[PDB]
Amino acid sequence: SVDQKAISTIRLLAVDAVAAANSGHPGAPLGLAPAAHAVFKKMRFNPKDTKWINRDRFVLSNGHACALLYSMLVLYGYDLTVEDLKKFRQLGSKTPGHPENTDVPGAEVTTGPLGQGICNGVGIALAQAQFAATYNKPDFPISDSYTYVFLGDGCLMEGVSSEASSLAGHLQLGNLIAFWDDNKISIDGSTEVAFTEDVIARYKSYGWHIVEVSDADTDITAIAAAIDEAKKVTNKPTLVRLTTTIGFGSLAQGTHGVHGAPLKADDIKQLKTKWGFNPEESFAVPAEVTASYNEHVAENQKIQQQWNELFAAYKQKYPELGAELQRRLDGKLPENWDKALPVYTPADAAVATRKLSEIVLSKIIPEVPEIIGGSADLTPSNLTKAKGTVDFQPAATGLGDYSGRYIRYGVREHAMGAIMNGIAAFGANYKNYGGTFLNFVSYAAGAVRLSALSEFPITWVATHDSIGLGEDGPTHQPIETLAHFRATPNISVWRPADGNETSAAYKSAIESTHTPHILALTRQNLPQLEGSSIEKASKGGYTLVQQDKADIIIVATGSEVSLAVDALKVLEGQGIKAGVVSLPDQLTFDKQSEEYKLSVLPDGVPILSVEVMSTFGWSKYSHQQFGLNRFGASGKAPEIFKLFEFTPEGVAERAAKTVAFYKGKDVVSPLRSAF
Amino acid sequence: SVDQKAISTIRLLAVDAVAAANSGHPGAPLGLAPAAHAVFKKMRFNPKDTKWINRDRFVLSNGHACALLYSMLVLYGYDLTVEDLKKFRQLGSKTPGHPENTDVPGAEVTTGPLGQGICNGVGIALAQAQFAATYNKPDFPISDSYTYVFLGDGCLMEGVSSEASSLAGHLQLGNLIAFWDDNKISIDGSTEVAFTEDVIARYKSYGWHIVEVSDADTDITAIAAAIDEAKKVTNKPTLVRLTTTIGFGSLAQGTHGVHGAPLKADDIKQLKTKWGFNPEESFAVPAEVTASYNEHVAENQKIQQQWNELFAAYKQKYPELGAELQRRLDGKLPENWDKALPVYTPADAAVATRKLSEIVLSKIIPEVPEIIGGSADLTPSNLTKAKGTVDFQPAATGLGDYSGRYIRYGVREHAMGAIMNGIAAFGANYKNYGGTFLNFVSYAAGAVRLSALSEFPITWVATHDSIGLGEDGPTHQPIETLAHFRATPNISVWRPADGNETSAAYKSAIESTHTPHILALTRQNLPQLEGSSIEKASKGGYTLVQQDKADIIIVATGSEVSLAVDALKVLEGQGIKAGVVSLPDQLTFDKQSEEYKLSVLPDGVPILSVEVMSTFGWSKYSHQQFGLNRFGASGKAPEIFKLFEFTPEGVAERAAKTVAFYKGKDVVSPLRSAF
Ligand SMILES: CC1=C(CCOP(=O)(O)OP(=O)(O)O)SCN1Cc1cnc(C)nc1N
Ligand SMILES: CC1=C(CCOP(=O)(O)OP(=O)(O)O)SCN1Cc1cnc(C)nc1N
Ligand SMILES: [Ca+2]
Ligand SMILES: [Ca+2]
Repeated sequence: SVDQKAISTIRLLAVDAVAAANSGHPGAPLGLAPAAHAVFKKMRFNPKDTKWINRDRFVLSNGHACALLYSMLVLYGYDLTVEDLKKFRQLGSKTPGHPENTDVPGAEVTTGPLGQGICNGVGIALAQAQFAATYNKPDFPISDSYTYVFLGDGCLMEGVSSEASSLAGHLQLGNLIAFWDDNKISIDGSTEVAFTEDVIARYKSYGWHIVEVSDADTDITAIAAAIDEAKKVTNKPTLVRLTTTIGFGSLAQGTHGVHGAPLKADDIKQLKTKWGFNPEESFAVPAEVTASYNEHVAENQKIQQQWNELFAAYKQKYPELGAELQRRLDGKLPENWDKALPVYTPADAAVATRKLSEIVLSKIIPEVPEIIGGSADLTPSNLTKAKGTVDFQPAATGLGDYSGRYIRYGVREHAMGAIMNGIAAFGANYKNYGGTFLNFVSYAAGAVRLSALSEFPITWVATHDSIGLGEDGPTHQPIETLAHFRATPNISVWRPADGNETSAAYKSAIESTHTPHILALTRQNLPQLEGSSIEKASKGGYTLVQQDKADIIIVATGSEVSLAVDALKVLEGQGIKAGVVSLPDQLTFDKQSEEYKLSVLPDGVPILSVEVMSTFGWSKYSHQQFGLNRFGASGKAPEIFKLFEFTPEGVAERAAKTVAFYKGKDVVSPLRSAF
Repeated sequence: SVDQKAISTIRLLAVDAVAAANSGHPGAPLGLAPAAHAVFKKMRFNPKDTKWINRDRFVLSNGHACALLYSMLVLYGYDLTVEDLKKFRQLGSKTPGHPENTDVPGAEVTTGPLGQGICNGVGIALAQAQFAATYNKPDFPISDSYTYVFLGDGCLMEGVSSEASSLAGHLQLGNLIAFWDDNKISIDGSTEVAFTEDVIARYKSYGWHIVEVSDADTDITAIAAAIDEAKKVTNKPTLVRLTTTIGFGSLAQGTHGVHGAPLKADDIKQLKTKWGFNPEESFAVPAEVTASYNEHVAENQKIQQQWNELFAAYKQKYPELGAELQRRLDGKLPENWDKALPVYTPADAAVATRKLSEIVLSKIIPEVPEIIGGSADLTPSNLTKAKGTVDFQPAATGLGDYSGRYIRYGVREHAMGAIMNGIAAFGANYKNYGGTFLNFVSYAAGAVRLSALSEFPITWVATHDSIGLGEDGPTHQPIETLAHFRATPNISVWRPADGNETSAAYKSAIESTHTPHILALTRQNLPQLEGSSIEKASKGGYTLVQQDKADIIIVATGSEVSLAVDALKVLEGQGIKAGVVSLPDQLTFDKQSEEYKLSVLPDGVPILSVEVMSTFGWSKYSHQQFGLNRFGASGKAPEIFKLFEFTPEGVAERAAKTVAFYKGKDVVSPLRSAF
């Protein structure tokens, strides 16, 4: 039949792509082609408009199987061709070895690191529910789309997927439909060696609905029926168990050897002949398959055409909501939204930057509807909920509503990170955030790195940033954390010193379209600085205290800027004139012009950095570094700072030693380099 | 009764400790005191010999509840006193705000980061099973101890605990007994807001046995009976559901407010009076409680005395095994074990360092019985299993035996990391390792940092270290990873360049007693270097190519050392004389004498670093840095190196620019500093 021919075409495109690269993963594509065919036939999408906001979304969580995804996208006429498939896994191609949303049209998210995609799917579904609750009206189903996720055994073993699946069940996300490739094989062989749990019983315990498809190698009727069944269960996410043979059709089907290496040439020949293809031909696309797939595309395009008319009618009936929705789909924030950002003067009281963050959120959440966010069980510590907002919960619980704006993630940092990526991936200008203690952002490193690679404007509200947290001690006190994330490409790591800098950090985080943000915030109170402003802090680094005859410049961040200012006073009593630079975000600073950067970190003067964390990275900006390269301590915070000599006198001593060390030496800016 | 008085004493010590610090967590200690009393009465331990190898182990996974643990240790006469409790959470005390195994006698592991302790308990239990299978004989139950773990809702939400619990169920670890503090409260309030899964059904799906104690606020008879029941189930780990009231007895019991802040003074008074204590007194220890606890200690000490006689008789009957066991309990490796390390010459073939690692393991596993390890579903890629070894599995599966040495962790990096910490914590000189791709060590950052803080000699076999892996692309290619772990205190991060350096890295990793190791290993082949040896590489950094008239020194690691040597040849054609330094472990190098380090990185010569990852950290050792500070690419590895100019010519160009940049400048070693 044409459906059978389509499945064979998908299988053989994937195998031929792996063969041409002599690299990649044929097994799961062979096993999942029937399901992919069935799911894409149920999905609404436009290959010519990948951003249609009411499309169904597909996520390949088992991203190594991407030859399957690329084959689907090619067959459906996305901006990806057979010539691109021939360049699978080749430098510079549109068909990289794992899917990248920045590079591959129709890849919603970046997968490959196992467990992430299913969590991203939870976030897409969460966003869809919130979006629909915000905009839909009687006779106006602006948003009614589904989220389809493929995942394998590896994703089910990764703890991040358990976190997200527990939360998705709690949140009753009935438009999420996930499909487990139950093939009983991973890299180490049979799942009997390491993965013998009753997966189905576990998913029932989370509150998911289950459909089992015992013969998913062939039974596309049952796969389609499973989707129909899942759509009837509106208050539970559904897991469809697809019992498949890895590498179905290969001589090596059902073995670990078919997971991750190209098939033998003779194996590919026998696949082709028994499915009615020419064993001498590669990359075959039967025109009847193209015709069948084009019929579905044409129907989907008529659905989108009707949606556009629905949206036009919505703007007539609901002019305010319609204009808001249009602005969001255009990727634009509200005009002058940033006038809501709080501004401080040096006469204002000292405030912890976690509390300054609460105040910012309180002012901007009512002004910017596309802001939603939550905390990983640290709401009263991170200060991430604006008073007067409701939680995102299914109304059936009585605890919130899907129109709510505040997410109770529970103690689930990694899934929070990956869910945030999915919310961003949904689109509609969502600017979403997640709170935890800075030291436990590290639990979510897998997802954070993907925020950076995927270019998603997510925000971590990362409080309790240092030894300044005090008594909880070294298991809670960051040392390496900022260095880790600053060393990752494309992460803005803001460590604001005061009220104006905290507003600048949020301005950056909310305006972002391609760069994730981490806001490192204090437990403890900090003074409002003389010389700070949103304008200057928006440059990422700026001269706080200018000293034209400086013997030294002290560059600092966060809580250490006030320390530097106090050290300047001690140094004056010692006959040493210092300037102070505040460097609230190294990435933003780096992106400024060379002339601007040199105005902050000039030639001809020694520069000392001060930050109560690792010294890694700081030589970009300084000649000498005063940091903390050992673990912390459990005690009252001021006593810890004294122990480690992060005091005005301790900074002054090191500044005086720095001046002495460069006496008689020629000093050029740390910004200079040989290449 | 005396038991009731003991429970009250525990509760009030914990509350008084929090009160004195005006900081910490009274709620879970109040709720868990009955269970703690009951469990410690069942446990075999010697407060005067915390390292008795056949002790039962206790782990407080909900480490914020540590005032409870400290109270137990004080009451039982560990090397921790009431005067230490009065210094809870104070700088320098033996009672830090979360338990630290390095500082607290009777703390087996370091907890506080949620989810870790239960996984550590899985590792202690895994080690006990392996140890017993190795040494026990008829009439000689050398090892028969249990592992008791307390955990809360937060631990159950963290994905790492799901990973470890799935694996523990698979491994049929019947000597593991965990207790869930089912109090329905976390920081954000009721668990109804975020954690509504059926925990018990989930644990049944993993293959755990369940006992439910409905009234764990009072029913110590039922808690004791639950332990007895768990001990009868020898082929399943057991979860005991302790239904408790958080803060039991407080005016604020059953609320989130009692989780994490000191009680009000009037609340403490009413607690005391209704439990028969003096409300004017703090830190009371009724002598009848001390007497009762001392009786149990005395009985346990007689059990250990008998165990010592059993061990003496074992050495008579099984002289070889007995001597091996004695050596392990003394903390000593086999005499001359390192003679098994492979040695290479420059005439030997090129080999990938992952394959060199396989060869090392093949030689040393038969020589050092305390080496065990595994991989997170990457055994045929990491090359972590020695041929001829058997997997650690319950014999009932037919897939291995508890005497086995190779662990199939599944796709569970984070739990693997925390399980490794538990295996190390068991003691008996275990030197254990875990394989994954370097980029996915980051999934386990929570546990890795705790390896460093806990001073455990665990080893990550972290292959596929760079863009050298090729086609899998940027989701798999480390950039920030080495900088992250090098910036963490107390992590040795070895990146060996060749066969001799790989043997040095293993010598360090296996000899370690207080420092975790990460071995960053290649997919791709590397040549054997002229000038390498185990002896020189053991210094962490060494001069590979000495050039007395050097215009520049190139410092490199791993795959980039051979690149530097090839660049030296290009530079000679340009009239530039270079030396080469290999820096296989920065931490080991840093620990060498100042004179040794200056002999490697002298004054008076520009130094360029080359490593195909982040430049962070490298200014410790170099004036200029050639690294990769952007994400990678999917393609054949040699083409990626060419794209980024990590070629002999590209390195030479940057070296020549470095020489030019320092013309007419005075250059001192990067090792010099002002303070
Ligand atoms: C183990 C591993 C794989 C097996 C999956 O096993 P599976 O899901 O059951 O896939 P399959 O049925 O065999 O096609 S892929 C890649 N990899 C390394 C890998 C490890 N860890 C992380 C976080 N991401 C990865 N990418
Ligand atoms: C959320 C959080 C806590 C609530 C636990 O909730 P729980 O386990 O149910 O504890 P409880 O019954 O209330 O005493 S403690 C500390 N903390 C921050 C915290 C967050 N993430 C990690 C990895 N470790 C932590 N330490
Ligand atoms: Ca599988
Ligand atoms: Ca709880």
